[PDB]
Amino acid sequence: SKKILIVGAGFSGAVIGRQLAEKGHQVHIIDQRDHIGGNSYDARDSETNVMVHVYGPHIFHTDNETVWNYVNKHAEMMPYVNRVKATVNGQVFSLPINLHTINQFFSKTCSPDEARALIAEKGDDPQTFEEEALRFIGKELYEAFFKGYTIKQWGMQPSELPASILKRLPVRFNYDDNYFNHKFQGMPKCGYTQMIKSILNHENIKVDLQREFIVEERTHYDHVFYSGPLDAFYGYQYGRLGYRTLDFKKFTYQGQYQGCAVMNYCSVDVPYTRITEHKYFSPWEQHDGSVCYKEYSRACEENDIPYYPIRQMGEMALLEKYLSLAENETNITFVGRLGTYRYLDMDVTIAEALKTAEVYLNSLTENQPMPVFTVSV
Ligand SMILES: Cc1cc2nc3c(=O)[nH]c(=O)nc-3n(C[C@H](O)[C@H](O)[C@H](O)COP(=O)(O)OP(=O)(O)OC[C@H]3O[C@@H](n4cnc5c(N)ncnc54)[C@H](O)[C@@H]3O)c2cc1C
Repeated sequence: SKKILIVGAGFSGAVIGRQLAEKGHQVHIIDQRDHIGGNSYDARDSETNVMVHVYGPHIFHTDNETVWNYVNKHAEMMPYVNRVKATVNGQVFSLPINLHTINQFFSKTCSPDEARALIAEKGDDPQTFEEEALRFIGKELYEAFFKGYTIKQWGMQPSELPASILKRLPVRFNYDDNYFNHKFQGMPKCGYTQMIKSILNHENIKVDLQREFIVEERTHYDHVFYSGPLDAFYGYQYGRLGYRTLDFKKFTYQGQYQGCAVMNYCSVDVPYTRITEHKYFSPWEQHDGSVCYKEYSRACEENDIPYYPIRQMGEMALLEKYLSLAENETNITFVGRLGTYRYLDMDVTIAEALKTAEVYLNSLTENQPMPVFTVSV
């Protein structure tokens, strides 16, 4: 029976914790926040009865059946297919770019094959160096849907990012407006917080909230699983890792503010990146009042929640410093979106957390040392 400290009550910590707890280990899970869930956390607005996704829209989607089966054990999963609109050029469009977006954009009536001909004769360019340089789609579409969105979202010009990150033509030549191509797509009936609470619901798990990790503690345990920022663990001794932060400005509207869950504003002339109307993530509930967030993207200064990691040369170079400090550590595994500096989806989080616990469990049945990283960086 091993004594485990987990730093974080998000999917990583909850899922590693419950796998271990079930093989009889004594798991202690701590979180600096006053609530479990991590960034997947949702709460019901008190004035409105609206399930608010507190750290932004969280839509569940996976091609992994084992991950799907696992979340259904812990929540009632509701069919929910996310559909995004975008406002730009004084018009409202379906996202991703599809047959309707094209026909509406160019005031046309193209069939799919006619639209393929349009996009080819609208594309521009020998050997492409920039993301700006992807005239897959041409100038009007790059500018409408891609340029101002990158500037607001990444605080960068698309001529500044590499040609990668846009591997394929970003258009779908039919009227399917599902945003996500994943096989399994749903929404927990009662939210992610109730889901993760269920996950944490084992006698071998003790949860302590409003509690920050303190390094000296590490010596009271057989192993630590750490889902906190990898640079923060080292006190940012080499400097902070590049992140974008988000500000959410909350407002309550009486009625329906926008008529969909998520509306993107592609233009630089709109300072928020998108508006989320949370009641739309629970279509099986009726709400008179509505909680909405205007979302603002910005450089992660000090005291900000890290959201989206910027991952270019400068950052990876700085990461490499922490990476070789860390690969020298003896009884710790860094896991999750922050412990590893990657953007991970919820389903990919749980996947990696089931595998992490499985690796650790194996390491005991055997002879063998538990690695500091369970996935490559
Ligand atoms: C804006 C945004 C929107 C997203 N929407 C989707 C979506 O629609 N679909 C999808 O699949 N995924 C979505 N995600 C991804 C999802 O949020 C992540 O997969 C999930 O947050 C991973 O959780 P985690 O357990 O690995 O880490 P986290 O959720 O960040 O949890 C880490 C926990 O560690 C705690 N912590 C950190 N350091 C310490 C410390 N030193 N001491 C104590 N506690 C500490 C924090 O308080 C936090 O609660 C989104 C991500 C972002 C940023």
